[PDB]
Amino acid sequence: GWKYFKGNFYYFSLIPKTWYSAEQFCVSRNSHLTSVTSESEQEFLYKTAGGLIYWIGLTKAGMEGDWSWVDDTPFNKVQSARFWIPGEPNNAGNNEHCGNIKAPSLQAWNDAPCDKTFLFICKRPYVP
Ligand SMILES: CC(=O)N[C@H]1[C@H](O[C@H]2[C@@H](O)[C@@H](CO)O[C@@H](O[C@H]3[C@H](O)[C@@H](O)[C@H](O)O[C@@H]3CO)[C@@H]2O)O[C@H](CO)[C@@H](O)[C@@H]1O
Ligand SMILES: [Ca+2]
Repeated sequence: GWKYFKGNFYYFSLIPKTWYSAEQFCVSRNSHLTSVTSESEQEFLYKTAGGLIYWIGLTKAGMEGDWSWVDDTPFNKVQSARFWIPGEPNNAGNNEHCGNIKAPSLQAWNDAPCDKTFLFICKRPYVP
């Protein structure tokens, strides 16, 4: 049930997991929790999410708590600033070090506690 989009396959999970357990699942399937690197991809993901919440590859890295992509795509603070839900990231409770797609909109992302369970999206490149 992997969905194809611009050179990548995506797995929208049917079972919810914590952020890290999700990532481990993706890694077991030769993939990673999805990065988002274009408006086109953001649109594909939130539309396919159909109004439900899915973990994506967003997580904090380094001392400063800068956001990063688990698949090692460099995180672009400028190009991504538009992809957060208004008021996010807010580090609510000072325990929100992972990110998910939450709203069906270009402003889709929320930071939430990594230990919360949600559905999740894996991304795997097509390699011919
Ligand atoms: C953990 C998390 O996702 N926190 C984000 C926070 O989500 C909370 C928000 O959606 C409110 C809406 O009222 O609901 C919270 O869940 C509650 C259920 O709605 C309620 O039925 C149940 O009994 O209790 C739940 C816990 O109170 C939900 O966690 O939303 C903010 C933005 O507003 C984010 O910044 C947080 O990351
Ligand atoms: Ca938040």
